[PDB]
Amino acid sequence: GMFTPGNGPVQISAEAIKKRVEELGGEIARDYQGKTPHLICVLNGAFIFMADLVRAIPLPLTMDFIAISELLKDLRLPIHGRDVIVVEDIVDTGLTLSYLLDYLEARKPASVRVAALLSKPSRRQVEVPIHYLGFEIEDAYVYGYGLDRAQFDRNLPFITSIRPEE
Amino acid sequence: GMFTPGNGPVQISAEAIKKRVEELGGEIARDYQGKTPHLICVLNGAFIFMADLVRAIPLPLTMDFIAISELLKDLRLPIHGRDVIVVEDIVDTGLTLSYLLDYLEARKPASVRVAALLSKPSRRQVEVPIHYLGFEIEDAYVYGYGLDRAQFDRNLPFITSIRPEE
Repeated sequence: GMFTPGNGPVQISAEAIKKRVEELGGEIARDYQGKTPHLICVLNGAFIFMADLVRAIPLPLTMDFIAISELLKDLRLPIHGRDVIVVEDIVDTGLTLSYLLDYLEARKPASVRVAALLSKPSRRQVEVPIHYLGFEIEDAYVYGYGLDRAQFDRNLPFITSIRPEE
Repeated sequence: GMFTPGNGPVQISAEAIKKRVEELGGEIARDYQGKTPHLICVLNGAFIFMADLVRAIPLPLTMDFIAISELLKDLRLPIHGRDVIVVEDIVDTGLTLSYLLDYLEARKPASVRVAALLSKPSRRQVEVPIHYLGFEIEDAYVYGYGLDRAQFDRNLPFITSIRPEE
């Protein structure tokens, strides 16, 4: 053991995350009963959230991975006519998600909903929907659970943060 | 709940996987004490193994994702001079891993070791090393825990399989 949280104001334990992710998985399973969703993980930050979330959705489903920052990595599976669920790590300005939604809508999916681990509503620059949200937080420098701190710390099992000064 | 195992000969519970992944994470943490590994997840199949494994390695580390089947997705972070750890879902023929190793060695990393969830040694067509292995199995059609069955079932929290006939 060596996992150490930062001194920032945002702190979410692995247990709190686990419980919240299972609740979200449950809601998705419920809302999509009778359907076969297609989950798209936004790399790299959402990969752990994606891994825990899919295991909490008892439904037949497919998935894909996309990297955006400008489309870094493209989709491989069709989305036309599919019930798509975008899986985001964090939504702050909403600029990236807005682009992604327009990009997906262009292919005419049957529907699209968004699942996001974190949301910083005070940073919104554009209106974007979040149907399944893990936690709403203040605008602090957060990391862990897939999110990085200069490429490091994505392996922290919890979400933590640092102070503005540091 | 609705997760159902196939009728195949290979069956590995979520609990067995969890325990094994924590043991592997422990070994890596031990072997790499004093170092900063760079873990490369082979998409799409190894993403869940990757998520659980990194959370079991109490060390500062970075990561990247690559998709190969022909390089489908390329690396973004440098590996030259880095202690690299390839994270594979399954090694059967060893052809794909062999290519990947040659591709990485070309960039002159400080070192390279391989972590793989599953291994089907009876399918080997070329010699490749596996330093951290989850489980060795027979040549059965396996899926779950990130591995797909025609794009479906990657969300199963356990590893299961089907019979040759089906």
